[PDB]
Amino acid sequence: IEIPLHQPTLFSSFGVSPPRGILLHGPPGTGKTMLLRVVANTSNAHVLTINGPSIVSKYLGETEAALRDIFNEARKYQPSIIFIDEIDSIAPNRANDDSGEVESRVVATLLTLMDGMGAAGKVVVIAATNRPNSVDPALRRPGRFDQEVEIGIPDVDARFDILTKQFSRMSSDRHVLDSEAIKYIASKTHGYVGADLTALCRESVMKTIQRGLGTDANIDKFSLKVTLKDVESAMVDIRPSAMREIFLEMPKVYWSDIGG
Amino acid sequence: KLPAEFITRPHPSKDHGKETCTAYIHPNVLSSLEINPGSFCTVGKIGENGILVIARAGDEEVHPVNVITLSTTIRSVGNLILGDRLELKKAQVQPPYATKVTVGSLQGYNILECMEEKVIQKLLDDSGVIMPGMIFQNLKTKAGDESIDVVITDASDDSLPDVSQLDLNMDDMYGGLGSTHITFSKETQANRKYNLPEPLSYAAVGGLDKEIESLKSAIEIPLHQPTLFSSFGVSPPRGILLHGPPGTGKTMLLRVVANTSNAHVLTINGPSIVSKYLGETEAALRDIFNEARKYQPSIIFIDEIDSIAPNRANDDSGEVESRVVATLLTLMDGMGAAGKVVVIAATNRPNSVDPALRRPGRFDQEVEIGIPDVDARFDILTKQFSRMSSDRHVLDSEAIKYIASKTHGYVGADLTALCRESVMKTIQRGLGTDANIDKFSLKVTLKDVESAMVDIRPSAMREIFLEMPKVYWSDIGGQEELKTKMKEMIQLPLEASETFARLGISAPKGVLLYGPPGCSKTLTAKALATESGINFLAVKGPEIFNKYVGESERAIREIFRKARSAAPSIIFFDEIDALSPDRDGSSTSAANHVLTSLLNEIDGVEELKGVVIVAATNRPDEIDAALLRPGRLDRHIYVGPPDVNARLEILKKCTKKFNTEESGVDLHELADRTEGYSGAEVVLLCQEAGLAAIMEDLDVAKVELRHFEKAFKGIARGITPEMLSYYEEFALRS
Amino acid sequence: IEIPLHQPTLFSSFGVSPPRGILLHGPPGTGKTMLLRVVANTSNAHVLTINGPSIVSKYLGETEAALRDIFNEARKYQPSIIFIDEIDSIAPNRANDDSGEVESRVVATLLTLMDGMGAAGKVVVIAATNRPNSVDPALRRPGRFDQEVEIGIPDVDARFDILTKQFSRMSSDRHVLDSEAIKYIASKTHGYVGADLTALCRESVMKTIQRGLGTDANIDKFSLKVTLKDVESAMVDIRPSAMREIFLEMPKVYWSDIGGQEELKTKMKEMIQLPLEASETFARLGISAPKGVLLYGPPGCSKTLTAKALATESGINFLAVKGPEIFNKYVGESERAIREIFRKARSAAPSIIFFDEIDALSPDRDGSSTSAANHVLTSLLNEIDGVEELKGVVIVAATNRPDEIDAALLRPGRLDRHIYVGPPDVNARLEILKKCTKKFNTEESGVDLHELADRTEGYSGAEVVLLCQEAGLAAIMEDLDVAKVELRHFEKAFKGIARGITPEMLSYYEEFALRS
Ligand SMILES: Nc1ncnc2c1ncn2[C@@H]1O[C@H](COP(=O)(O)OP(=O)(O)O)[C@@H](O)[C@H]1O
Ligand SMILES: Nc1ncnc2c1ncn2[C@@H]1O[C@H](COP(=O)(O)OP(=O)(O)O)[C@@H](O)[C@H]1O
Repeated sequence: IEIPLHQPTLFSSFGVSPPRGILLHGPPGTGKTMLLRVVANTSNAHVLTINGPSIVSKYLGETEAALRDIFNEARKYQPSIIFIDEIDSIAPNRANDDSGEVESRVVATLLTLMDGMGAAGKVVVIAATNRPNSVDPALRRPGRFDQEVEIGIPDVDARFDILTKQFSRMSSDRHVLDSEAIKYIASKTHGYVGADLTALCRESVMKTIQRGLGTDANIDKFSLKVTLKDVESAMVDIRPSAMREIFLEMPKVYWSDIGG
Repeated sequence: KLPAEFITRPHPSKDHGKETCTAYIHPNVLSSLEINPGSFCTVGKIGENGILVIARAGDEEVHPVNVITLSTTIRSVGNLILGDRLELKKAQVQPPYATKVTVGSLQGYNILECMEEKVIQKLLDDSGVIMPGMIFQNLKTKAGDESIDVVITDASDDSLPDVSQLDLNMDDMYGGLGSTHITFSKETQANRKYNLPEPLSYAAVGGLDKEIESLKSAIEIPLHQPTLFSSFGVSPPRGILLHGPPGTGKTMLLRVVANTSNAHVLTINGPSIVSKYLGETEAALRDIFNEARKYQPSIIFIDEIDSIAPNRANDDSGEVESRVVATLLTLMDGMGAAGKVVVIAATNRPNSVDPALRRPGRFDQEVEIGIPDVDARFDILTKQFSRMSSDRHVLDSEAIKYIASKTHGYVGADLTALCRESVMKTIQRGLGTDANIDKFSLKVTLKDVESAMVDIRPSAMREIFLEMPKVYWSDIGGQEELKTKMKEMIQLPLEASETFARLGISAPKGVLLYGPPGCSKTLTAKALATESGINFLAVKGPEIFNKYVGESERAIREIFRKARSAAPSIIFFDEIDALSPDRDGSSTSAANHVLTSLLNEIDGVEELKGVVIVAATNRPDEIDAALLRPGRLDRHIYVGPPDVNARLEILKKCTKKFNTEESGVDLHELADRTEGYSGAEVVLLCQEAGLAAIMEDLDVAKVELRHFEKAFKGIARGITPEMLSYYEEFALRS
Repeated sequence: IEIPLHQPTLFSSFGVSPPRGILLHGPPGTGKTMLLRVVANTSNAHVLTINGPSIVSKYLGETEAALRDIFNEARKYQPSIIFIDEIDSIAPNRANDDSGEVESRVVATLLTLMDGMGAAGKVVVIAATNRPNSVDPALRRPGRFDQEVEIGIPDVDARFDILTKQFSRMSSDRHVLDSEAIKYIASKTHGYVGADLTALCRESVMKTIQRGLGTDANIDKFSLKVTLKDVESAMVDIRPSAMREIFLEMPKVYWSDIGGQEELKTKMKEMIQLPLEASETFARLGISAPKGVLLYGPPGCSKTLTAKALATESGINFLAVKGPEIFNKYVGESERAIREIFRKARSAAPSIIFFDEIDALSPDRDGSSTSAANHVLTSLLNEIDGVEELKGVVIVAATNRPDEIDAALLRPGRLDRHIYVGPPDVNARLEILKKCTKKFNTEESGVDLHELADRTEGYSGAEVVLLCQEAGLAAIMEDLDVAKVELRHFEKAFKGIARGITPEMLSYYEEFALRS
């Protein structure tokens, strides 16, 4: 996001032209829009976002006119950011189904608009999809969308870091928990996704609320705070759903445990 | 009236006139814009703010409202091809003045001095002058004829509004028949900081020549010399199909041929013409046809015609379907008698195209655009790098050839993407390492290119035909008998087709290779593709197999027609003992259908004298006796295990990295002990010995004999006399 | 087309009324549009043509009103002719596809309008379709379109005629082509449609233009004109479209080419001479014709090119249909193809239908086969002699393995004749070797063509041809072109090649012949 925008003259000196596409893909809980929000909040450049189905209209030319208008508006302001969410639904695979209406017409017009806005400029288009297979292979071409980044499920290290950052928001004043308990929870959490970790946090907060209520008749929440037991209850009653995975991060084991 | 968009038109009568600010607009349009004609006008071309502010004049009511004339100079500067829609808007405020003004003298060595004779007066005598970009004809200046064009990019004028597309300037002269502090300075090309559109030229396209001259002829014959063809009375063709794998630059070729052609060009946006009521599309297409025919020279482009005109039997969705196909074929068939009109259709796959379109009456001309070869990729790389210039990269010819040799499965778009992400990698390696150092010194190297190819992840690996890597006879270790025989059966066809025709012998066009699966079969196939240098199509056994019934039939038909239409060549099968065995393996009906189709292709009511069919098998008796019929696949080569000489040569080649003198190996005792092994076995033994040597004390300059002998203990022979006797008895019975 | 228009009263006097619908069908590019255009040009009476899909509109009543107005205009002017283009698209099959909207409703209104538009009048309706099968059966009923015109792919004579006519339009000034070149082109172009020939001529002119521009540097195009050099590359790069067809005709091959046994030749000559000049004798006697001859023998020769020899000698159109090519992935497509070929054979005068192989479709019990093969075999059995008996056509079957034909097909009354057609004898092999060595010089080589045949007894005719081919290759690989092939090369090739035929299969064939 920084190379093609912050220094457009340096890249245009080569004349190879900068890429005009960033692809975010992976399973849910990968912080796709979160990344979109982060860059938009951080970068002072103008940002444009689409609502998805709201742009979709029954008329044949209304979508084309809206896309042209938003692209011309982005080109008018030199610092511009383009947001394209649920691109897979917006641009379904041509071979998978010939649904019609919102179909290859909009794909062709959008690729034409993002292929020739100018010589160098500074324009970036970010597309987020749930699955790259369902994405139209015309979209998944090196001519238009050569640059992609892969986002996967967090590992033991990454999952532990996410849990620690989430807890660090409530802070010690809210709860008391050592790093050993956090590491144990991260090791226990294997098939969960990024959103699943926040689901566990909310379920633990719930379980704490009802336990405190039914135990001490609406006592102050600060005394009970957050402990382990409600966390394990949340893991038991959370019904994990992202267990299926192409690759499995089996818990590690050292040579000390090895008998051979 | 209320005209929203206008179509460009070349300025006629040449001469001088005004030549920069003609703008022969209808007086009604002049009054509708609420601006006096004696002022600036603007042309849009669907966007591109600034809108190309150019002064305006009036016509003689002959010029219709739809078309507008704005001179070939501005047409080229704005890269305005014919048929595009131009928007009219109000004029912009007058720019202050011009500062430097500098000529470039393109496609020339400059330093003309005497030949100049005050070109400044001729250049600046014209009104308008959109400072950064003009081109002019050489005209008639003194003696020495020839032609030159100038580049007027260089300037040092600053304009507050950046909305203007090309920030035009004003003029102030002092002379008859002195600028601002001279104008002649250097022969620089178009400046990059202006970000002006680049006019496509044929020098950018590489590796596509052999059919580009045919395309040039097929476009030039009707549009430029139609009287000669009309005198014959066979009527001029109107349609040419371009097809091939994606990423071959079909659209770029169409754009460059449109830019080079000075006649009217018409293009469509693709499927967006599709609308409701089933009448708007018909009205639009008939309007496009009427516009193309109204002006005597015209060219029509059709893009992704497969989506517009899918196969009728394939799908029956409705709406825009075979009805529009019928109306367009009727329009094209009887649009004119002689005329000068050509329609070009671009499709990703010809099979999906409606067979009605693929008819001699409409699209009798077919152009094959395949993946670039080694030579084409070499030229494509040299071409981008030559344009790239050595000021931004340091890589010699051998590095380019080495990269091109490594790149096999890529396509034209893949190379450009690889270069772009190589630039990305170079920028990253500069910034993140040297903390924002000057990028001029580091520039482009080989390591970043190699890493870029490692991380490119190409998506064009699956191909119907594969260009298997070449290898010269020096690296080949084998028996002289098989090499001489193969040289004989490749020398007979190419330089003895006429002898066969005179004598009636023709060619067997069938050679069967059977042997041990250790080595020599594919190695002999390689020598044959490098040595002769003739077209080679590597076809593997399991890869033609498809789960869908009939897809393999289409694949084999396509490869056979490609071989037939791609000059004399050789067809090699890596493993033929997979499709052949059906009675023993109880194969499905698909295998039997494939066998029957290939038999009918090789020796059914047809003869393929140009191409030679060769096959390699591991188990020869499993091939059905129908294939082993006289007249087809008659040649048989034992090509068994390599002899002592071939194994010795292979060992010497593999040991070249190590030092034999320090180790003391005589390169003869090792070969004497290594008799029952194969070439692949010898290579594996050498690799294991090298691994054992390098795991002792890290890097070693030689491999020891003890390591080789330990590898000899640690490996199995892998060959059994029973299968050798099986091969021998198959040879005897044949 | 002349009997309803010029003389309507003569036909109406009978009271049966003249037909109004003429159907033109055939492969694409045959020239149905040419017939439409030429009848439009040569006729001085009013005609009406349709725009096809243009009449089709969103409104259901708009098409009906347009058709009614067209018919009213046609009937108002007493001499009228109706032209229909692509009737299949306008009138698809109800059974195949229920598209809806603009569909067989228009078929019903069209048939209603055209059944009682007039009593005598002078009106004829010409409809051209690409494929007759897709046309709905309502239009394909003798009530409206009983008269049909079949326009198949041009044969060698028709191709020669069109090339002679095609060249005349270009004229001798534009191209120097003689009769021999035209005949050679017609012989080479076997499976080509009429459109393909004109396209080949046009791109031959194109190749001439490129050659002239490349070589002569923009010389006058009339000097180079048209020769056979560009025509060769024309056949090379024409990219034909009529390769897949069931009307493949082998090139004519005379008796001198085939060296075989006189007994088999006499037998097949008698078999072909019985029907053509003894149909009346069969009718008087009631014997009729066996209409079935079985060709079983070793996978050598004399059982496949004998069909070509028969076609050349008799001068009768033959149906050279390969075995495996009738098999199709789609279920029932083979039945459609075989029924179409039977209809064409019946419609194309008394002819002879030859099968390249039958040992693949026939086996259903000995080897595992799909139900489609059994259905096709049952259909063939019902067609050959089941309830329906065909007189003019004669069916001959050639097989490479005899036991694969089931007893249901091998039933008395059909395919009764059996021919051993074994390996060629001494005289046949000697004649084949003499023909093969005709190009070479036997006197210089010193061979008498008799000892070679004496040594070459266990081989076949095709085996002998391959032996001569490889012997010539061995003769020429030494010093390029040679004027003769030596005996040493002959004997070296004799070591190099093997017959590949075992006595066990000959004994099996003899055993099968004994039981028949
Ligand atoms: N020096 C080498 N380096 C890398 N690959 C090689 C080398 N020599 C041969 N090969 C590969 O090994 C293969 C040998 O095939 P081969 O075993 O002869 O086929 P078959 O099993 O049918 O006999 C060839 O396809 C070739 O690509
Ligand atoms: N003397 C000859 N010269 C050239 N070709 C021949 C000669 N004799 C036979 N042939 C060819 O050999 C083929 C023999 O076919 P055959 O192998 O009997 O069919 P199948 O494989 O069904 O048994 C014929 O198609 C014929 O064209």
